[PDB]
Amino acid sequence: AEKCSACGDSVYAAEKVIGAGKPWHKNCFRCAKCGKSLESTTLTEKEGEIYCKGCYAKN
Ligand SMILES: [Zn+2]
Ligand SMILES: [Zn+2]
Repeated sequence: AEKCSACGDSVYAAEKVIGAGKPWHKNCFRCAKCGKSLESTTLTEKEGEIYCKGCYAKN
């Protein structure tokens, strides 16, 4: 449950940002549209990867 599928390492508890279930490290949170740093309020994440909210702001 508590695992970052990006680096393959497991997550801590009070660090990793959760994208509704699927937990990823703060550093491992990289967009799938543009591919930059991301750590939002709402945060965008689809069932096709994890994105930056900035991508949808532009789009
Ligand atoms: Zn990670
Ligand atoms: Zn992006």
